[PDB]
Amino acid sequence: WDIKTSVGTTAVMVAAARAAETDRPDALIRDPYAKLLVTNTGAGALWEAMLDPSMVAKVEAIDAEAAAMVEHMRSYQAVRTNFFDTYFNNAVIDGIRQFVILASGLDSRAYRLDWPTGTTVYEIDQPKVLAYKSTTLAEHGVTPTADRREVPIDLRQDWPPALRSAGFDPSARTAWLAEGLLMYLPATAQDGLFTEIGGLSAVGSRIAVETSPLHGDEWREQMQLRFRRVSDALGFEQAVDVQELIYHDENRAVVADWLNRHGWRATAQSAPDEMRRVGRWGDGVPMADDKDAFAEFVTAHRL
Repeated sequence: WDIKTSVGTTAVMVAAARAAETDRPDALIRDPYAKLLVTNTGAGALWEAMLDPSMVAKVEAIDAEAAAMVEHMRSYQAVRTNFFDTYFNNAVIDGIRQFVILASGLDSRAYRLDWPTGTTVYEIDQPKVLAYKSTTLAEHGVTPTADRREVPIDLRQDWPPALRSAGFDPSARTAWLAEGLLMYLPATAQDGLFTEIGGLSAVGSRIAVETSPLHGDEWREQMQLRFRRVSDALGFEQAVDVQELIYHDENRAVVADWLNRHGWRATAQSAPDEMRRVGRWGDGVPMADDKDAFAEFVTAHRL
């Protein structure tokens, strides 16, 4: 692969999760391109084997608790993807034609969703990662289903100027997306992010965001010990590496509250409520009754 960053590993682990849901007869979501994106890394073999539905029983024989986290991730990623897909579909139906995916990673929406002509989808993320995604797909004969414009820059760097020279039109309504991002930014970087987003946002722009959970790093500690127990058990040569939330005990604005104080109307749907509505929630997970252990999904329109 030769992408060895943390965005790299996480990108692979969540794509692995989507691929595993995808091959199922009643998939909650289907990403035809996850499996390919993972394979061509070389570094996902392990996630593939752990998350494969046909392995449920071998995994369970190892540890019933890790068994439940493996399940929880499969379900979580499916439900997350489902939610944001729905959000992107509603923007479309309500007439929105400009779309920015932040830290786009190996997200493949620009290629798999159905977009009306005249739609533009800007992808912002790291040079290498974007190159990797588009070369791979390009080569397997996969073409965007929208006018996909790469903005190759680090999210913690000066990205507004490069979004604009990619053609972004700050006066069209925009549907912004930030999945798998906030837990990993320091808190001021969060405020800076929404400030920069607000400034580029025309009346009626929407934003969807996964938020960082208060107790999110306790739960990271568990994925680690569990997932390590499982690949040790599975004979996988190479140590699991779950991205740490290093800024976890920095003082963080509550995201809806913050948007509502800055020109948006926002709502939070907590991940557990969302997983419950679609029937994918296990009371048998660890930290089940730590509401604060899980992200919220936050939606807002620009006033």
